[PDB]
Amino acid sequence: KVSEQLKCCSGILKEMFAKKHAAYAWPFYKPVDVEALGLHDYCDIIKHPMDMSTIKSKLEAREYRDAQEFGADVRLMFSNCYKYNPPDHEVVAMARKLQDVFEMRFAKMP
Ligand SMILES: COC(=O)C[C@@H]1N=C(c2ccc(Cl)cc2)c2c(sc(C)c2C)-n2c(C)nnc21
Ligand SMILES: COC(=O)C[C@@H]1N=C(c2ccc(Cl)cc2)c2c(sc(C)c2C)-n2c(C)nnc21
Repeated sequence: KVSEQLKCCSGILKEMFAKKHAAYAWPFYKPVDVEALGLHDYCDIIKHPMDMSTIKSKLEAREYRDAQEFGADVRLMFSNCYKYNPPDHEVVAMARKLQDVFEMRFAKMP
């Protein structure tokens, strides 16, 4: 039950990494590099950074006890982007497009 849930979660994350979504998913592939992006206050505003590669590692290390915990990290990733950035910036529009994909697949899980 939990194992099939987490298998479905791996499938959702794999789709989020797929080329068909790459035009808007790519900023979320890896942890935010605050030095390269010059975001001097990012760590003060965002207490719990999250990204898709971290979620992938946590799935492989069986860190999620159920699909709810997986979904919470995905939504944390998007919420961090909404919290840090102006609402009409491009990276927020990209986050919203990727979140459309996530929310649809996540809702249709068994
Ligand atoms: C200069 O960076 C910023 O102003 C914020 C940064 N913007 C961006 C960003 C992403 C795409 C565009 Cl077109 C413009 C800015 C960003 C990431 S991660 C990453 C590799 C990038 C390039 N990001 C996330 C996730 N949340 N905020 C950002
Ligand atoms: C001149 O800068 C602005 O108008 C706003 C600034 N835009 C941006 C910004 C980021 C990405 C793009 Cl494509 C356009 C503007 C910005 C940051 S931090 C940072 C290093 C940059 C380049 N930012 C954040 C976070 N919130 N607002 C901004």
